[PDB]
Amino acid sequence: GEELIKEEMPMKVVLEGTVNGHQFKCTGEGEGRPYEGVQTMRIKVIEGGPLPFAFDILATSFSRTFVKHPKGIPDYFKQSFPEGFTWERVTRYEDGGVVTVTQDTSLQDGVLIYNAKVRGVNFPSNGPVMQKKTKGWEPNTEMIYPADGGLRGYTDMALKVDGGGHLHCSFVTEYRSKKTVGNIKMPGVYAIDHRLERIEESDNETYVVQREVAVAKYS
Repeated sequence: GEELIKEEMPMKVVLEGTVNGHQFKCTGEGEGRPYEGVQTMRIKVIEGGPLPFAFDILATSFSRTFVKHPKGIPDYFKQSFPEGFTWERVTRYEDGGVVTVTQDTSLQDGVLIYNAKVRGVNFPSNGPVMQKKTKGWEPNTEMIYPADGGLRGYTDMALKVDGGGHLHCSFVTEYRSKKTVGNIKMPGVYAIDHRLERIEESDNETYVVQREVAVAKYS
């Protein structure tokens, strides 16, 4: 399982969706160090750009294989290969926005392949998201709970608002292996510290490069 995940792995992503009825399509390519928990992705908006909403609400939909796990915490994600895993997420913003995402992760000729679909509704026209007035995500901790042969993650996350302040959002993720869980050693409860940073931007966020560092730990 893990032996297919090398110290360096490339990844490719296609993401499609609608937010408040606006349709768009993105592609991404990048690479990271799965055991060190660091990854970078270069993302192009290919259809529907420039987006009429903050790219930040898509940022967390573009990579669970690249989490540093200490010796004592089994890695559900890396053990899933070669078949990979799916994740499904619901995010709720404090000002009314709701996002649903479904994601497929597979491994094809040693490349991690991501396919994502995003549906966003009820973002307020005067809020920082539809006004494109956001400045990225604050570092956060996700709580991971084993649940029916898979994992459930919970995060309270804060989106920085340009001019100051935070927009608070919660979400719940269900991570499920495509490999039988009979051949997977399961962790108990644990936490992941995430830092998601935008390192390059161009042409009203039609080109975005973002770096994530994610480290699993005991709670």
